[PDB]
Amino acid sequence: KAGMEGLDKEKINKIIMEATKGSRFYGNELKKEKQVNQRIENMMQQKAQITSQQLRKAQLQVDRFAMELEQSRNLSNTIVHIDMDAFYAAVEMRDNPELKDKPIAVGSMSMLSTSNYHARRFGVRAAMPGFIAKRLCPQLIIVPPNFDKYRAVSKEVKEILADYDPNFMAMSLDEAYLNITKHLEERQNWPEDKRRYFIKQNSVVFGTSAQEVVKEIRFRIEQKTTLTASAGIAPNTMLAKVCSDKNKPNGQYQILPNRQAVMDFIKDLPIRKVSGIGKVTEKMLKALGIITCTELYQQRALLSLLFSETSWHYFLHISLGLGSTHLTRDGERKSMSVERTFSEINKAEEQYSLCQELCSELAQDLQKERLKGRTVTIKLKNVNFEVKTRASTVSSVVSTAEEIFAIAKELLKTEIDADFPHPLRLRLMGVRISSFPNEE
DNA sequence: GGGGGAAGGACCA
DNA sequence: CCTGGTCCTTCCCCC
Ligand SMILES: Nc1ncnc2c1ncn2[C@H]1C[C@H](O)[C@@H](COP(=O)(O)OP(=O)(O)OP(=O)(O)O)O1
Ligand SMILES: [Mg+2]
Repeated sequence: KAGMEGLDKEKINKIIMEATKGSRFYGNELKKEKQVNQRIENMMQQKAQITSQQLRKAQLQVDRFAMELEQSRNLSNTIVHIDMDAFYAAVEMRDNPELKDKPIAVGSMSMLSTSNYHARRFGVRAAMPGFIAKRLCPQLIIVPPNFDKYRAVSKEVKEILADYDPNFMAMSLDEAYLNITKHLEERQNWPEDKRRYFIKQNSVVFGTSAQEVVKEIRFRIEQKTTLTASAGIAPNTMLAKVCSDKNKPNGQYQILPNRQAVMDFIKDLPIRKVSGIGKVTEKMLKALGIITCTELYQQRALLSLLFSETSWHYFLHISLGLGSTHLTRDGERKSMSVERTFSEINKAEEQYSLCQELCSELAQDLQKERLKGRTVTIKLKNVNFEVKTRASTVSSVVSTAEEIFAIAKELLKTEIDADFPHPLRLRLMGVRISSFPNEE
């Protein structure tokens, strides 16, 4: 929940319910929850078994760990995270003035991808189904999305970000972390004319602090596109995205560099607000009485010893308010994917056709990167939202519609047999290549 | 006990 | 009446 707080959780939750109480959807959730509740046992059972001297041991390992992490804590880097405001919604607003002063969302009667801050006041939020959305906000306008138009604006803004961290990394069409560390240096000595801007004595000049560059950045981005950004300044990434959001929309927040500011901040930060901690992790941790970063730190004894090697590691890094100061080389596609939702299809002949066209879709997108891949998964969601998923891998490499349909076909084939003499009643079918070629 | 491969999930925009 | 990606953790089965 990030955008508009101060909401009538009462009326809004009743309404969200009515349109769910008996919905096929609700069912799968309602019993996906049983799985969450019973996983908690596994953990609480594995706690009861934990002994005193065990924890005593578990400690020193961890404490040590905390130590050098703390000795290696880096604060010379100034990391910024730019996050756009109601991004798709904000573009659409811009492009079609008729929508200026109206609650909108970008999406579909089945699901909203985002919504303007206006609509947000009614309770409409991203990941919400439109049909529910319009029960909270009768006058909500649902624009269909047009990604080629959003890519348009992402590119546009990046032409700015270039000028500051020409090696920034961008998380999405709407987010990028930057590192002004370098820029701020040169920027100490710019004259004011290197920093004066015209505002569409009507003209302004930005000073020389990090707080002042992110001011300037957000300015230029607003002046170019009419869209606003919130931005979060800190000395690593984790802290940055959390800051970006502490003054949305149109605003910015700085944790200055030193152990305290970070601690000052970290102390009562509800664990949920960190990237990568979600509905579930929260419910688990919260089940151990962990709610705030601090509570997380001081539970570290138990967590290292109850969770996976990589998880408690992560947990701990947050405990101390540690992230990453180096922005990484572009990356590499690990997969490509295409899936689609539809009214029930329980006639096999159709299921196969749908697949063919999905594979056809995929292969084309694939061609556009001139990439070839040697594994393949179908996804297939029952009309109860229960979801199976089947993989396969060739030895050579696959690349086009037909050839990669030859695998999809047989992957499905078995799953029809498997449930035969029943048809697969379906809502969602999907298909994705994986694998890759590198140098050699 | 590794590691490559399939089945599932968590969490992210 | 609920919409492309990554990166894990469990089994598996090869060695
Ligand atoms: N669940 C989703 N499905 C499809 N598209 C999404 C989804 N969530 C987010 N997006 C797209 C639309 C969002 O505008 C965009 C950026 O995400 P995010 O920054 O979380 O929201 P936002 O920029 O629209 O609002 P905010 O002002 O809170 O940032 O990514
Ligand atoms: Mg989070």
